[PDB]
Amino acid sequence: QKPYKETYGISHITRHDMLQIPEQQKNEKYQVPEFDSSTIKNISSAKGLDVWDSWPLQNADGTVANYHGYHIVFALAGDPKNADDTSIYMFYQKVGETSIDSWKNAGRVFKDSDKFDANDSILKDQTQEWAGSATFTSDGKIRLFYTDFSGKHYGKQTLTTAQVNVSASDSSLNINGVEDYKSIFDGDGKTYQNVQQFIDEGNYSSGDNHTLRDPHYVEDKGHKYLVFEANTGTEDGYQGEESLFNKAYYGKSTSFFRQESQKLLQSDKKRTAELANGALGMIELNDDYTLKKVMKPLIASNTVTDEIERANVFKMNGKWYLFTDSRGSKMTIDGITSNDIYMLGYVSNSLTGPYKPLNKTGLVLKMDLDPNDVTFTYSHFAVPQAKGNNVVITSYMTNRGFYADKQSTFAPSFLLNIKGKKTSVVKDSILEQGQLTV
Ligand SMILES: [Ca+2]
Repeated sequence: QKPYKETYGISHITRHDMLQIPEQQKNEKYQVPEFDSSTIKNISSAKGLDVWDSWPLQNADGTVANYHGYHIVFALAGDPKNADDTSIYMFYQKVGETSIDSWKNAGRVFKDSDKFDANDSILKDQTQEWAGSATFTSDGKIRLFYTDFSGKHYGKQTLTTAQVNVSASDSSLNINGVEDYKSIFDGDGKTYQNVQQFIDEGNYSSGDNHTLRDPHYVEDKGHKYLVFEANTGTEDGYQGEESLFNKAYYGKSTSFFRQESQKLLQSDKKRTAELANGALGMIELNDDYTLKKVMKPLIASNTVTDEIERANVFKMNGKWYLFTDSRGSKMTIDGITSNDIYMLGYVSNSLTGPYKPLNKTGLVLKMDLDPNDVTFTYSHFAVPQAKGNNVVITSYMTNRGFYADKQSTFAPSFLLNIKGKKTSVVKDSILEQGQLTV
């Protein structure tokens, strides 16, 4: 098995960069704040739902949109005891308020019938609704993007869109229904793994982790795009035993490649590394939001992990920043443990690449999963702001231990300072639960 070097023209999360993280993450500038349990309330208008991954309605540039005098937050919600109830709800608050009680609930985006009424064959097998993005179009529409999950068909994941038709009521917002409800993309095998490859390899029993979800909408130069979590296909850098010999996945030096590769090949994470081919992918959309072009991934994570979630990208102060959430338990880097959860981050002069790691390693946030902690935040997401050097970091917060009258809720947002290729958690920047702008 001969060593080689092949980048496929895309950026890579290398083992050398990741191996720096266990020592770097000890610094407070990279650590998600800790929120005392006494400061936290349920989203009252959720009426007892557990509210998880959320994303705001954004203008094309990523900033928060103003719809009819309201901010809009879509969120996955349901109950921890029944995953197939997991569904997208549309919350909203009138611009200018930050209190958590100001968040109103317009209910589920979709009726159970909507997937059946839609001229779409993949929507028929949907069993859960997973995360995505939403944009306030020039026509004044609410254009939603999310993940079609099919528990029936081997966990297929499909990038899906729909326009959410909404009325205003002087008092409130109300969902009238959806249209242009359709599938967009589900992998092509050669650039992005698809469920067929997953099935052909032995579905779940292979240990592989097939992802294709969390589309994030972004425009640039009158082009519409979706950046999303995925896995590499056969013609980028695909998974397999051979992938551990591509030097591009290691970085640094050929000296380092030999040292790391041999140790990896004897590590008990060897197999996990061979199957690890996570990717932040990209496709161009036509003006009707249908597939126009499958573009090469913005970055891949071969041998490092199979799962880089919640792709996020936006232009800010002249540079493009790219973020993804990732679990330490699913990584194969020595020093990175199951107690650690991350937001990684990269920067580029153009939306389409090439991307270099922020803070020299890609580390932006590390959230600790110790037990003696009562609360935990998850699914961190950077929300760009109109002016300034700070982005708002939203997340959802859960509590250690069960309470019949406490659910997953909006975490207190905080600020992340972004300057050039360096980021820093702003100390004393705690906002209200779910606050989007500062
Ligand atoms: Ca894989």
